[PDB]
Amino acid sequence: GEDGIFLVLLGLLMALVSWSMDYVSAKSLQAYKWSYAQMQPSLPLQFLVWVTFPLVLILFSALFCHLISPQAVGSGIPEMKTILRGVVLKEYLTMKAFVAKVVALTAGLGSGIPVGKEGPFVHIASICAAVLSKFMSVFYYSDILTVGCAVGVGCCFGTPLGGVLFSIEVTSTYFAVRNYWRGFFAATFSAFVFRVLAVWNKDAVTITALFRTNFRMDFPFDLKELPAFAAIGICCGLLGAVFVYLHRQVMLGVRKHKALSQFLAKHRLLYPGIVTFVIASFTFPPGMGQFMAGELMPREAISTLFDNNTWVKHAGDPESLGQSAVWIHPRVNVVIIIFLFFVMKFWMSIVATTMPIPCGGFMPVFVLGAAFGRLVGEIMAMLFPDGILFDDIIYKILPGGYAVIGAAALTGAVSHTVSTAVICFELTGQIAHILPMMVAVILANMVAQSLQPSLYDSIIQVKKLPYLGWNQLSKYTIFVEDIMVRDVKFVSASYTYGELRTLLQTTTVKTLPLVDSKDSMILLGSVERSELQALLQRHLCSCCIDQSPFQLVEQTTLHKTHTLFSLLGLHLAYVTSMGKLRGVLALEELQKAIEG
Amino acid sequence: GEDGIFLVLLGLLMALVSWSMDYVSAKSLQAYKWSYAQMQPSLPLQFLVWVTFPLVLILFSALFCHLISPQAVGSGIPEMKTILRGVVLKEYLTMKAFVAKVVALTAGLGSGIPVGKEGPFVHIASICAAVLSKFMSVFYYSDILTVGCAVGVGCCFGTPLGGVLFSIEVTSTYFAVRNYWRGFFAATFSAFVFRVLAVWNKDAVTITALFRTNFRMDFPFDLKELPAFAAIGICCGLLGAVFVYLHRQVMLGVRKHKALSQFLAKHRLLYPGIVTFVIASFTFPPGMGQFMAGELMPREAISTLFDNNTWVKHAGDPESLGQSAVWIHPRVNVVIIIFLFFVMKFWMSIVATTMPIPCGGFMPVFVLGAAFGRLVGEIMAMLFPDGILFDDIIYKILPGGYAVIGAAALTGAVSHTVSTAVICFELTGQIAHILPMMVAVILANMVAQSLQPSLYDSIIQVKKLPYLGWNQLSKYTIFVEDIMVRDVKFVSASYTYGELRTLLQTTTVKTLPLVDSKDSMILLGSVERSELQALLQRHLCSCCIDQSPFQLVEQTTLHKTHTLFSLLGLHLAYVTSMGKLRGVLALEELQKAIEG
Repeated sequence: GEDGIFLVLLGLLMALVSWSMDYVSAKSLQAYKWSYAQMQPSLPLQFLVWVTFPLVLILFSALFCHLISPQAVGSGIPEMKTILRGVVLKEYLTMKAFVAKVVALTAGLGSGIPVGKEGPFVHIASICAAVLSKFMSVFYYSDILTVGCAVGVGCCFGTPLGGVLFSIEVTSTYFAVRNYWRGFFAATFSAFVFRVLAVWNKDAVTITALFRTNFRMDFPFDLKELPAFAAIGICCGLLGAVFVYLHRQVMLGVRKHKALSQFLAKHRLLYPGIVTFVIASFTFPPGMGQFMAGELMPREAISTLFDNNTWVKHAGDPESLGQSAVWIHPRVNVVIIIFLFFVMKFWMSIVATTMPIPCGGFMPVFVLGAAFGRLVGEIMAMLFPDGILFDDIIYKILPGGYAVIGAAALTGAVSHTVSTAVICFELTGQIAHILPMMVAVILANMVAQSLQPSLYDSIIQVKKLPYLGWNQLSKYTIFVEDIMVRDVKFVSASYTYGELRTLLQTTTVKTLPLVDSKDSMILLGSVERSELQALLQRHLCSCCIDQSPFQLVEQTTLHKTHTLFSLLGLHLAYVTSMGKLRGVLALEELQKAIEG
Repeated sequence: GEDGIFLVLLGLLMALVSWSMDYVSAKSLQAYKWSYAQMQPSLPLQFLVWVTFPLVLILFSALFCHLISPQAVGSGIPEMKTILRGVVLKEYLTMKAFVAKVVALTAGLGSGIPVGKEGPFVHIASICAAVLSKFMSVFYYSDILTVGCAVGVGCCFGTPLGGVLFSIEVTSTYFAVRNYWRGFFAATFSAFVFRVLAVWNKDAVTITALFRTNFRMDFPFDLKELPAFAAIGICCGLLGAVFVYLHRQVMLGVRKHKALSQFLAKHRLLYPGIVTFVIASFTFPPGMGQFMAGELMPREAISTLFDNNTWVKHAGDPESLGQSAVWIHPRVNVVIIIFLFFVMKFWMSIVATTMPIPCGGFMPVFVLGAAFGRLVGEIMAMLFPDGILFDDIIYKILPGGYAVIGAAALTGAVSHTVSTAVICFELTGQIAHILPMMVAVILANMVAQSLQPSLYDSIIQVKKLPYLGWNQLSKYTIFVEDIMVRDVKFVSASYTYGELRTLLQTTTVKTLPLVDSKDSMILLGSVERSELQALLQRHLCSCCIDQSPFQLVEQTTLHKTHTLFSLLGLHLAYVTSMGKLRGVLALEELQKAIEG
């Protein structure tokens, strides 16, 4: 209701901020291409500007990463999926950090270097959600965490139901549908605002999602090349494994050597920019875009890449098409230019996400999948150059569907989900090839499930955050008798002023275990420290007893122990026998155990 | 993996059965229209056949409802959502019943009378799921229930993600995403099989969902009639309330009078058919389709209803269009013919679902919403007959989007969900007007949430099944001390043969509470009866002790009590103090309490 109005103000602010970032991004970027062209074409000096623009943007981004952000380097979703798995970091929910990240993401988004977008944007959206939740509704915790994740991604791209499905469908175990309904309303009106502000101010036409891909939708598929999609299962799954292996091969390479650590404490800013420099050394278009078309910044790159005609036959014409004119070298076959383009993007994208940046994990993967798709579509167009006939309708084949299905497939492979296909077609604007793209997506997903772990789980693995569960453990003999902590704090009401002051001076935690007597040992409840503080001071100048909801039977199986703490989403365990409290089991202590 | 292969065999069988039912349905239906036409047009005798065909189909359906089905009358989803809420009915999971329902549903689907499809089909799909789960995987319970619901609806219409979202998003509280992944793979390959079998055998073209609705997708909306959608919020919500009130007005009318009860035991078959007769008395086309076009069986009715041109201007032509030629009376304005058509469908649809039939709750609602949509689209076309201009593109307006958004809206209003819009556009084949249809859907959903309860919740309310929870109860003083049952069964190991035989002869339940001694009263575990039976007989001719997972603190708040039994999905409670077992709280006993 009016918590929906709370949420709609949230989406209103985020859409104003997104309009700001891509507005200034597009203006700066076209100003780059504008001044770059319009000074003069001299191959030493255009080389000079071709070096000096990415490095100055990376200097702004890396300075803002270093100096202003004390902890927000390498930000994204896996820390907050660790937060909803339990590890709360309220200091990492600092208001000062939000503005400290986002414009650097603008530097990342306004850059022609491949960055992600969504991940840390989801993170700061949930940050802003939590802070305005502190500010509004005075003007339930992991509920707010989960809804913040949902509102963040569905409010990112105006794609509501893929946002909320991507928030729930992996980054949880169970989920309450009330919050589904709430955050879905938030995501839908937030989706609404993103396009209409583009119409009240400076205009897109009416209602593209972003990418109207005008296909014929008349005899679309057909049913003869579908087993070729089987290849786009298996091969894609093949390549999918390679990223995680090499990501591990670089994350260890992040932290293997003491030399660069010493030099990082000595001088941190130099290393990213220079290797930015050297990948810029492979980007200059009359230098190297003669064979790759590297002067394709990714948004218009994928828009020209979803061109619904065969480029081998349009290699037959010198026609000024749209931006796809960049896809012609006059001597080299374009399968080769796509081949080298993708492989250089392969080793460029991992180094791009390597350096210390808040990185979303989706768009360069989308470009790479779409690249592989139009690759195989153009070569199957080469394999059957004819295409087909039918009854007063000559229908020859077309490669655009291959591009959009691969751009679904590979990010499904990275992300271990199904929501990539929904956001894929929800941004595509047509949903023709939906069942073949879903089958190939699930083929690659189960190959990935077979071979390699998740992206973000490997990320928190290298960052070493303790899982936060672990499941499917059939122990021979494992019992929590060697495990429980026998440290118990205790307060009595018949303790008077001095005893209760001593208990204040000995204890630190927010709420406290109550038993009757330490000899009886039986757990009774939990009490706030500060209420006792209140009673002492404001009597010197209403005794309510709340109940303990849980108890650990001391031979609980490790499957069910994991399951109980998972589905409660709770921290601690008071372990009794016969009611008499015997031990304390902590969440992190269970993780340190269940490491094996 | 291979449980996916288990599931893919499930979807394979269901798609063969669906092809069978709509194949024979379409052949019988066109054979009806064929012989009906081709005998002769004499207005007494075509009246004779116009009576005698629906009544003979209803005789087959009602005889199969009465004689063969002992319990499957009035079947659907709310009994199985009551099952996953707890009320297990294994006898209602009888194999003999599955074939006992489905062909009658064929009689329902092959009928020109409005029936639903999905509900009891989901029910029998989960029936077949459970029985083959008994048969396969020798060749975890509510997991199988939930996945059976998901596989059933996503395997119904080839619309996987709307199926699994409609299975989870209301008909649960929490849900495990592993089963999401499993059933989603099942639903997607099941979706795949439904269309390709139509291509290996007798053909649709390639890959319609069902309904390719060829819109221009070029300046689609625009942004001027969108506040008219506000009306399609509020008015739709208005009408939404009316169904539940009148549904209650007829379900009480189902069971208010002893006269028809006596006559039902006397002779049950006569009543439905005759009122079928009298609604047939309003259907005969040169009788009454002169003003309504009642000779529109619903599938082709909605296909002709999504015609992308203005029928008021095409009231200007005598053109042989497609089936929309039926939309012309030569003297009466077509807004009037749509007006009377809808209102007669209003009082026809409730009587259609009234009589004792396994009824899905979606398609006649879809027709009615689509009717109201093309109504308001044609009258706004009448309000602005001009439509608009733009830069070398004359774009006049079109009513088809209004039809598809209302066919989303009203079934969202009935079903209290958001999944109606996904299955709406997933069968529509284009997703142009997606954000306006989602906003209007959520507008009507919150109006419905404000005013009237759910459909199926009102259904089980009238059928009086005990909820199975109830939430948001802030008690003054309610405590389970007046509540717990002090009947305890007990077995000891040091009981020998005669004592354990007496315990067999006194007890009946599947597993049993173990304490140490009845004087100690402390609950220890639970033991199978039959294992004791085994020990007695196969020693006459390995003692393992399993643990009790739960204990009820005797002052537990009613919110949290409801919450604990809800999220466990479990039946009983052993209520102890100091470990010593004191009482037993049952699920149905809690429901009998929480009635207030």
